[PDB]
Amino acid sequence: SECCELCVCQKEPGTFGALIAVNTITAIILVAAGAYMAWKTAAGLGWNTRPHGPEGPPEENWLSPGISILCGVMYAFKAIDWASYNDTGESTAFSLNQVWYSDYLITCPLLVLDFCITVNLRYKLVFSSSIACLLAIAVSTFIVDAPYRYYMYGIGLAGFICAGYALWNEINAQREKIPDSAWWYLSAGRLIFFAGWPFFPLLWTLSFHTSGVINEEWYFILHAILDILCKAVFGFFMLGFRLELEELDFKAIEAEQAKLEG
Amino acid sequence: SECCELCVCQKEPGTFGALIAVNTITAIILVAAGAYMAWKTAAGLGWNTRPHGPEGPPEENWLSPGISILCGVMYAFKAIDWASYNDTGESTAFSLNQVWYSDYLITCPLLVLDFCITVNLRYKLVFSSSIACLLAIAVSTFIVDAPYRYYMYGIGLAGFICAGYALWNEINAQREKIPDSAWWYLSAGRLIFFAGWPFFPLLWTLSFHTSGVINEEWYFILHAILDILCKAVFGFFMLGFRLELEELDFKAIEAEQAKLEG
Amino acid sequence: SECCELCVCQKEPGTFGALIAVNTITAIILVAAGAYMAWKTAAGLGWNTRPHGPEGPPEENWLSPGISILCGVMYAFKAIDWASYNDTGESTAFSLNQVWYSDYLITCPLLVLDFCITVNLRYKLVFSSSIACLLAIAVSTFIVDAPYRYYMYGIGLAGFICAGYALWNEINAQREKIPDSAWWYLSAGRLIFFAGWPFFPLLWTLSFHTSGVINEEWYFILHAILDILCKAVFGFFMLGFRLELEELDFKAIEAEQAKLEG
Ligand SMILES: *C/C=C(C)/C=C/C=C(C)/C=C/C1=C(C)CCCC1(C)C
Ligand SMILES: *C/C=C(C)/C=C/C=C(C)/C=C/C1=C(C)CCCC1(C)C
Ligand SMILES: *C/C=C(C)/C=C/C=C(C)/C=C/C1=C(C)CCCC1(C)C
Ligand SMILES: [K+]
Ligand SMILES: [K+]
Ligand SMILES: [K+]
Ligand SMILES: [K+]
Ligand SMILES: [K+]
Ligand SMILES: [K+]
Ligand SMILES: [K+]
Ligand SMILES: [K+]
Ligand SMILES: [K+]
Ligand SMILES: [K+]
Ligand SMILES: [K+]
Ligand SMILES: [K+]
Ligand SMILES: [K+]
Ligand SMILES: [K+]
Ligand SMILES: [K+]
Repeated sequence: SECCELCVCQKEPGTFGALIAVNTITAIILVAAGAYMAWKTAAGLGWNTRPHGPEGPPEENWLSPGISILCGVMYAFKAIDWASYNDTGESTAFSLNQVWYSDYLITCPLLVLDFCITVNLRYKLVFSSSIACLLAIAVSTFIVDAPYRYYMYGIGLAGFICAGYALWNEINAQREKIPDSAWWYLSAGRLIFFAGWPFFPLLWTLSFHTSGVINEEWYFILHAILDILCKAVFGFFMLGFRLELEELDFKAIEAEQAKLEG
Repeated sequence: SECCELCVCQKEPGTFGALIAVNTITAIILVAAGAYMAWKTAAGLGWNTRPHGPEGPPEENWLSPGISILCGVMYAFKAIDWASYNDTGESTAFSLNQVWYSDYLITCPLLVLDFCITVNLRYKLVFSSSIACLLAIAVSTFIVDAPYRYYMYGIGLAGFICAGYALWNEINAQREKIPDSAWWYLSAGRLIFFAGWPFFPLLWTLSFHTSGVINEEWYFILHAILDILCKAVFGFFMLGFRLELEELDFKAIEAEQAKLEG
Repeated sequence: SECCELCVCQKEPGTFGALIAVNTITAIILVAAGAYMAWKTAAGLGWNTRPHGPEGPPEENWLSPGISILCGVMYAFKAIDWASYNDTGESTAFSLNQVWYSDYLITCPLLVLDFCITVNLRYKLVFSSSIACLLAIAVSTFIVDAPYRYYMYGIGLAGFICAGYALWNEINAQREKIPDSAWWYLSAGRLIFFAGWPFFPLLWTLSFHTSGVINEEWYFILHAILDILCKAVFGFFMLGFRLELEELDFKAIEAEQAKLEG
């Protein structure tokens, strides 16, 4: 039928509790992580919350909490949607669970931008737009029928590997500048970027529409954990990196000022 | 049926004259207001149209006329759409009247940005993106079915109140800088922002889909007046503010130059 | 029926080879042109590929290759879509051939921006957003029914003529600055802009939905050539302009440095 054997549209009303629970929990996690990040950025500069200043926190210091909070709002909307599936058995009109990877568009162009701004990686906009385009091909690979979904997957994967290589090069060409104390958080966010991301593309090969190992319910459940790790946990490592840099900057400024007085 | 009792889809062909008229009138108003604003910005700097310069009017001086003109084009498209409802009785393919608050997305992210640029309010992009996201929840609250539209409304209203509080704080933390002559126009645009906006959210509670006091025809008619007051009249007050600032700046420059010669 | 007499939906499975071929060829052309442009921008500054520097190529030097490559990816997706029409006889779920001029949105706001950045034309964002809005009216004129498609066409054409006039003025008010060596490429990209663009609007008058001279198959075939000329060939002239400017800049810097040493 319209709903494939392994879809959430074949599940009966009353059997969606797991999905609502997972999505509410992830909404809370993402929103609260983003709220901690927001508090940390507002409260102060470095690890010891040094008073910001007249201009306040930079506007890019809000990109990171921003994504986490927005993804949490998205997940709350998804859980509201899943609750309609539990009752009415037929979703909402505004369902963020209908189009797969449609929310990942926004989130990704915002995260790659974050990384590229914080680490001062070059071609910030280039990278961010490339990822938006590769995550538009991702949506397509879920909607487009069999033979052509694999052709589209090929294009998307080629570009993903190309952009990944270029990104790797950029981070490794900024390693010299990045202090060793701040590199821990960077390498952790990179690890999240090079392992965690390829996971999204490989889970495709075992998905409900491709193979059929993971049914749509469980695919959705797994993409929630992956979002906690991207979005939320990526931002906590990037928040850490930022704070380390800002504490080291405070230290450097204070030392420069000591030498200025002396 | 698909069309609720109090909808424009239940109205017979030939009974849409009022809607076409209102929407054409508002199109004219918004476009002409934006054109006056455009002329004023191009012609000169302050109230006495002081010759601009080599670079010309700043690109942000076009955000304000821009929105008004675009909303007027939107309303012209809406009136064309309403004319098809008057004749064919079944709308156009490209109807800006189908999805409610879908046009408000663009207009709002552009207006909050305007305010934040002109008054130099901090977190410009943050505020603008927050409003875009809260006006995406607004569209949802019109499409999503009963129980879940109120859950979504709750999220939207929470964020609206949060962003409103934050905005209020920002404007009041910039009051010291803003000259008293320019504050008149600011307080008027703020009044339009804190009263006029909450009106949009309260009319929801009495709308065709929520309660049923205001049928979709009249809801549409009221949202046209509200757009004249937001968009058009908001920009005339903001244009006024800008011009006041620019005239005071011209005065300050001329005084500084007199002291430079002396 | 839903498909008009002169549409690609009336063509039988197996008769789409021409469309696939044209769209694959254009995909290759656009991608390869954009890749040459990308190589040229990365490799060096001017015509003689002068080593760039620490910061590398400006982020706007990627807007031009970018569009060409993205339009090539779009056309590859279109050819994949056309192959489904050749086999299944009913398109893909993600068809870039469904909505007419929907891809032109992105491409156009990116190209006008390019021109305005490279030639330092004023009102860059204004122009780019105007074109995005006029190319949203373009999509409408393909979907909206008879009487109202001509009303929308009128609005779109009025704005197109207005924006065209304003653009002409801007380029002619920057002619004095632009060196004569670089003007060749500029006038060629302008020629592509003032002739080539009006072609898009005039082909509308003879299209499958308006008149019926050009059926949708051949309209699609012609819009592919027009994209090679816009996108691809526009960027090769703009790449040329950029390179000329950069070689002249290198020359000027080297002369200034000779005088600095002397
Ligand atoms: C926070 C959101 C994330 C990390 C989403 C990432 C999405 C991708 C890395 C998409 C990957 C792809 C697919 C699974 C579909 C098409 C092929 C790829 C590789 C672009
Ligand atoms: C110029 C356009 C304007 C002023 C539109 C504003 C729209 C809102 C303030 C939306 C308000 C909300 C709803 C009516 C729906 C969801 C809840 C709110 C408060 C976000
Ligand atoms: C690279 C993409 C290009 C050059 C697309 C350009 C599209 C236009 C110039 C659209 C023109 C118009 C229509 C054919 C429909 C509505 C009326 C116009 C003039 C805006
Ligand atoms: K901070
Ligand atoms: K950042
Ligand atoms: K998300
Ligand atoms: K989804
Ligand atoms: K994050
Ligand atoms: K002005
Ligand atoms: K402004
Ligand atoms: K509007
Ligand atoms: K509407
Ligand atoms: K306005
Ligand atoms: K270059
Ligand atoms: K450029
Ligand atoms: K294209
Ligand atoms: K098309
Ligand atoms: K190009």
